[PDB]
Amino acid sequence: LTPFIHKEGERSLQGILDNLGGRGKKTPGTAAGLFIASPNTENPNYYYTWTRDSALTAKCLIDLFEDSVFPIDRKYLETGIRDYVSSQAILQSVSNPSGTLKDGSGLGEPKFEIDLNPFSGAWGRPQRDGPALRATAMITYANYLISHGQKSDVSQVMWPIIANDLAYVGQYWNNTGFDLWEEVDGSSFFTIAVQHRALVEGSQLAKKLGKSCDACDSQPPQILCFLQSFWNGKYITSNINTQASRSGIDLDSVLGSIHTFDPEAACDDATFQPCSARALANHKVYVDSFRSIYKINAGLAEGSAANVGRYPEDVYQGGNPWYLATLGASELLYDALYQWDRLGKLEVSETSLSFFKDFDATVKIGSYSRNSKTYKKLTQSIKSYADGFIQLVQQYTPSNGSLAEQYDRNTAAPLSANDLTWSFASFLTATQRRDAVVPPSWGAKSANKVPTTCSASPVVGTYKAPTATFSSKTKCVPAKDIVPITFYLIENTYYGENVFMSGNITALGNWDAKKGFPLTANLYTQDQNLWFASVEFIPAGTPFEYKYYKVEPNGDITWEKGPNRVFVAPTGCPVQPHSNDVWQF
Amino acid sequence: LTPFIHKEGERSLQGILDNLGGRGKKTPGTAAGLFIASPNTENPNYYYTWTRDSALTAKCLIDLFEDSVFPIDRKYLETGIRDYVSSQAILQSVSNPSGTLKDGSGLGEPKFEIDLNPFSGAWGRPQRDGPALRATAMITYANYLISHGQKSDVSQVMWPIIANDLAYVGQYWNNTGFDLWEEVDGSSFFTIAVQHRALVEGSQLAKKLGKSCDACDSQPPQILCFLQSFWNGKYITSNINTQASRSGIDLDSVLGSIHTFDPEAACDDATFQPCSARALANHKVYVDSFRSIYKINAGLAEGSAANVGRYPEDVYQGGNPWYLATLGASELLYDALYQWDRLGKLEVSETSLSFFKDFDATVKIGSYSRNSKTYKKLTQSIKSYADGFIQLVQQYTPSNGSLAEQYDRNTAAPLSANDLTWSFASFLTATQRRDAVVPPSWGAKSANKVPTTCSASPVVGTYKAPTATFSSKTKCVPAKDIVPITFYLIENTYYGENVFMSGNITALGNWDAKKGFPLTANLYTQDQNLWFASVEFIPAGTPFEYKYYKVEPNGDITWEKGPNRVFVAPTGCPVQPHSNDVWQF
Amino acid sequence: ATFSSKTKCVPAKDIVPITFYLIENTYYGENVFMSGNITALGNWDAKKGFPLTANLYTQDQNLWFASVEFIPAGTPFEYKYYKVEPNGDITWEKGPNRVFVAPTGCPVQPHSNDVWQF
Ligand SMILES: *[C@@H]1O[C@H](CO)[C@@H](O[C@@H]2O[C@H](CO)[C@@H](O[C@@H]3O[C@H](CO)[C@@H](O)[C@H](O)[C@@H]3O)[C@H](O)[C@H]2NC(C)=O)[C@H](O)[C@H]1NC(C)=O
Ligand SMILES: *[C@@H]1O[C@H](CO)[C@@H](O[C@@H]2O[C@H](CO)[C@@H](O[C@@H]3O[C@H](CO)[C@@H](O)[C@H](O)[C@@H]3O)[C@H](O)[C@H]2NC(C)=O)[C@H](O)[C@H]1NC(C)=O
Ligand SMILES: *[C@@H]1O[C@H](CO)[C@@H](O[C@@H]2O[C@H](CO)[C@@H](O)[C@H](O)[C@H]2NC(C)=O)[C@H](O)[C@H]1NC(C)=O
Ligand SMILES: *[C@@H]1O[C@H](CO)[C@@H](O[C@@H]2O[C@H](CO)[C@@H](O)[C@H](O)[C@H]2NC(C)=O)[C@H](O)[C@H]1NC(C)=O
Ligand SMILES: *[C@@H]1O[C@H](CO)[C@@H](O)[C@H](O)[C@H]1NC(C)=O
Ligand SMILES: *[C@@H]1O[C@H](CO)[C@@H](O)[C@H](O)[C@H]1NC(C)=O
Ligand SMILES: *[C@@H]1O[C@H](CO)[C@@H](O)[C@H](O)[C@H]1NC(C)=O
Repeated sequence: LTPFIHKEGERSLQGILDNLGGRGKKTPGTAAGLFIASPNTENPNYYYTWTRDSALTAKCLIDLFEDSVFPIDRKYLETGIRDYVSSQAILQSVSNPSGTLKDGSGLGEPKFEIDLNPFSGAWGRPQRDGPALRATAMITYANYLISHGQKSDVSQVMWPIIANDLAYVGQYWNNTGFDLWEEVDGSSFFTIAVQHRALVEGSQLAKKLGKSCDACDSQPPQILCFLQSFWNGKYITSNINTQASRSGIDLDSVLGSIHTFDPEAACDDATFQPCSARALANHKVYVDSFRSIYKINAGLAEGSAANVGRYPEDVYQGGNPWYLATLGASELLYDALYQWDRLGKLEVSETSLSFFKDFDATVKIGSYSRNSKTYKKLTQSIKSYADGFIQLVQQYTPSNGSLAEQYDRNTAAPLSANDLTWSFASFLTATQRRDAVVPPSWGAKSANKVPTTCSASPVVGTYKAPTATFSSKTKCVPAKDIVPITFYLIENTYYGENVFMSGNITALGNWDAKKGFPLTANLYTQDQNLWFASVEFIPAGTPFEYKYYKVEPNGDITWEKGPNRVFVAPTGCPVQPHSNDVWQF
Repeated sequence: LTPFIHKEGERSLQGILDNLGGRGKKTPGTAAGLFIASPNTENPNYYYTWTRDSALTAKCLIDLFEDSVFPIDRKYLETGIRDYVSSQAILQSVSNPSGTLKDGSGLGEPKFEIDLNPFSGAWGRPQRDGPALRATAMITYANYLISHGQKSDVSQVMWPIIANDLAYVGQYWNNTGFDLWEEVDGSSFFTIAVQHRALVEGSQLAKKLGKSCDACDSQPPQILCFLQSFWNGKYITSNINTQASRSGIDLDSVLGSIHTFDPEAACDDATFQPCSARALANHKVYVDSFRSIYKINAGLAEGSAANVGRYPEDVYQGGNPWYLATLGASELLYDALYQWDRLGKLEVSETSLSFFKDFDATVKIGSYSRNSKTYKKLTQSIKSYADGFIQLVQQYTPSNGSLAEQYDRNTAAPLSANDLTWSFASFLTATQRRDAVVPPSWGAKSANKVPTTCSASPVVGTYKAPTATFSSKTKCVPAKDIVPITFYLIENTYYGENVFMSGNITALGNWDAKKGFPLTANLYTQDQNLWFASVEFIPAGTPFEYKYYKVEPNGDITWEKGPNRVFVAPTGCPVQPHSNDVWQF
Repeated sequence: ATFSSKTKCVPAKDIVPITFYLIENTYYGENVFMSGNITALGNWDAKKGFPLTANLYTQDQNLWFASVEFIPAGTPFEYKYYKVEPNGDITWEKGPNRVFVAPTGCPVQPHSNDVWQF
């Protein structure tokens, strides 16, 4: 495995930087510090920035920057991290279909346009994990800055951003939202778990800076209390509080543990540590659910690595293995191995008995120290099993090293979005854990006491527009075919009227009222009769004419009066191009 | 030292049992399970039961009962503990000058009569440490019962009592009250520290029983936050929130650490563990404050044990060494020694530097493992220093083994109350720690995280009269000279009128209006115009006549009309003898 | 903050008011006084002792206080607290007499924070 991990590891770091706005070669017109999810523009279109993908990848690069094996430009990496932080200052102020910064709701928006404008269309919103992952990425870089004498930089630029995200989590954790696959509307294990961690970490940074974080003081025990409801007795039910019906067997559960891994923590069931009996039992159930149903898993018995997906009921693009799933499966095992090595022992219990019997059919319930025959046999066997997952990825990685979103359940051909940022991140992170490189401890050993009774009392936050940003020389790879522009219109309507825009270019339908671009009413209110559209497929420099109309509920087309409006799409590095318009009578 | 610890240790266990109502030979007319503070009846009169003395002594006997060296009747000890628990069920319902059970306020009353009646006179009330110490004693016996299959006994008899005390602490911790010496009205280190511990322990028992304790969930971090205000930078200021002015150097601070000692905890400054730099620095300051001022400390230099008192400004009975102070001084050191031995190391820091320089003038700041030359030198020297305190007690213990409250600053003669229950308890507890016998861990390692900001939000409790009690064969040592009777009177008055009672026996003044017994107005209200008196020096069986009168604000004596009222003091084992009276017109 | 000035004061002579603050829990009808060995404190005559006010006595702080005014600058004195019980009895605090020395020159809020001696 060793040469392939070196080769694909260099390739994976390159794949991340290529997708980072500023200098990334595959990000034309993207603002500095914004990660694209993939350079795919069509079938599917992933040429946007997601708060989740971007925060998980930032965490990956920050850990890399302070600890790792192959050639690395530290200066280039720190500038990218700084540009990431600056870009997020700006996005926190953007009003969007989830809401505004004023009351916090805007912060739960899943994705944005590459030029810092909001996305207008319908989507699985809100996704409440986002602020939590971003605070965790940011606190991690902040603790590095404090260590190297730059504490004034942390309090001036970084604390204003982190305080908004911590406040969001303190206020909204006990509301439903969409899961990380953007499909199921309810309460998600992964989301609650990362929310719990983010607040605990906020507390620690707040004390280093001499600041308050009331949310960080009051909420963590009650978030932990709720997180216990996901354990069903046999595995982790991934979504609850929902009308949805699937089994709940889902990678979501494995990712929750992976991304709340604490190297200094014991095998704690309360916080679901990777070496905990709950996480191991869930691992077996998760993996086994794919053995039967993918043709490329034929003959791969219990005790052997298999190719795994999001959830067994999945039909998205056929319902296939995901590279980040197969890699995540290994990473949970590598985390477990590290913890047992640190502790000097492992425990086999009733809950974990089936997991361990896949490596030793003989095994009995008991405690086993580092010296013992069972400890050696189980750990050496679990190690080979974990490597087996990386071996399957090796069989199915193309010669050019590209990691797509998916590989095919029947043929293993790569498919869906190419060069998925999070796929590359997932490779580095799994292979780091195999080599015993682990991130800073988040303090799980002091955030594991479950209350006597669950009783939720979230706190309303105070939110303030960030103002300061880091100084950087980064500009952007010039814009080409995609320059998203946002059009804001004031127009009072009656129930059943819908507002559209038309114009003399392809993205506006070339004056065909059947092909006009719809405006959303998500921010229409008695206080501001507002409609808006974000039109994306407009090349840099395009001059165009446009005009608003309504589709009346009888089918009639009612055009605004007056002359056509004119606009010129910018060139180079566009920042929130838009027009504020009032209906022409 | 060894023979004296065996001899005085047997004597001390005997001294405790002698003072325990039920079978204790020095407790005539005292109800089963009530500890008297001392058999002294005059100069001073300590023939009452205090919630503090009784709870600290119960903790001592419970620890003894599950772990200790000399002859011990375990059956006799368990019955006494059971009788203690039952007696406290009854007392929680007694209305008194601090208030009623209905709103919790009654629970802060410092002392009661030996026959379960309230004490009527003015006193340093409330003392808010009481409920906390009783809950801690009780939870400790409860965890023993659960271990030996008697969990239904814990939930039926014990939880109702403990829930009232935990609720009291959750509601009233952020109010002022009198300190443990019954003098200073403010906020006391000892009181906050034991309040913090009691709630943490309640949480653990509540989960074992499947019960709620909302107070135990919400309050501990904010109690811990407030406890940080007692550290002044050099020592622990014993009382704050007060008009009082003393230095704040006081045994109170040492007792706070001793009685929140956790053998499984590290040298934590946040919870002031005995081996913490804060507790050691305070130890030196506390001890040094007495070296100059007591004549019996002449020539006892730094590095040698000295005789110590309550606080350096003390004038009570002359202001003298207390046996429990001298012993407490040693116990803090023995606790420190145990913790360093468990951890494998000790640390010398700037805060602790003066403490350690008394045993090694050379010592430098650093960390020192068990193997090192400094660790051996410091620990062997600290050990001899601690023993030096027990050696001074040996010089000043009488041949009959009696431990009074005090011994004289000039002559070392024993004085004030003889056979102080808490003095005997303090001997067992210090000598146990010397022999490395330690109590169950209370979980300080999971209750040491200080919030980002202090912001108090106590919760209003729900209080319910306990009903169930343990079955016992214990009765009492028959009543002799002291049978306290309570007289409750309904009588409406105008401002300046005071109610008294007179009668034909010595305790009622033999019909002399100058010598009548005053009734208190502490429970007089627009809703119940109530006055009451608890008259104590009435021998068993006494028949008497009595009559109420007022001293008018002009000096006139106004007698109630009608015939004299008649009463007969009971014999044997009196339970709350009293009369409910209405003014005779 | 205050303004900077060179002003001091005309030195004190016959009137140096001192405030005595005492913590002491009582029952209804008890009044606290102070006595001592100078004229303003009544020369140990319990009929002539100085009364303390209960205006700031509360369940939260059992506080009594007196401001005694006709005490010349520099006077050294002994004092002791007592209660007049509602039956007329005089109950003295125990322990030694407390000692104080009235300041000279320009006194700023001379006072004593005291706790009843048992
Ligand atoms: C907001 O927080 C509260 C309190 O943690 C959450 O309420 C709890 O939700 C869980 C899961 O639905 C409930 O558990 C269920 O209880 C039923 C009935 O006993 C049982 O049959 C199920 O198997 C499951 O255990 C739990 O009772 C409930 N606790 C309460 C109300 O105190 C709530 O779900 C959270 N909501 C969101 C949107 O975050
Ligand atoms: C009830 O709980 C609150 C909150 O813990 C307590 O308030 C805090 O009291 C302390 C001690 O008096 C205050 O500290 C002091 O602050 C001043 C001014 O900055 C400083 O000069 C002193 O040396 C000392 O540090 C602290 O500020 C205060 N915190 C608040 C109000 O948030 C309160 O004392 C508790 N009361 C009782 C009766 O338990
Ligand atoms: C690297 O290899 C990948 C996978 O083989 C290539 O991606 C495919 O490119 C072909 C070209 O016609 C398309 O038909 C497929 O749809 C692509 N797959 C996916 C998942 O998008 C990729 O083109 C190669 N990269 C370079 C730079 O040559
Ligand atoms: C045990 O010894 C103590 C102390 O010497 C005795 O207590 C003293 O008794 C004398 C007897 O007249 C009194 O003057 C003292 O006031 C007592 N001291 C105190 C502190 O109370 C005690 O009497 C002896 N006990 C027995 C049972 O003989
Ligand atoms: C669309 O309108 C713009 C602005 O009037 C004009 O310059 C441009 O040539 C037009 N483009 C077409 C017809 O494609
Ligand atoms: C006091 O009164 C009682 C009841 O009338 C009477 O029996 C008793 O002898 C009297 N005691 C005296 C005068 O000591
Ligand atoms: C009063 O007491 C003080 C202090 O003890 C003493 O110095 C002074 O002489 C006394 N004054 C009298 C008796 O006038």
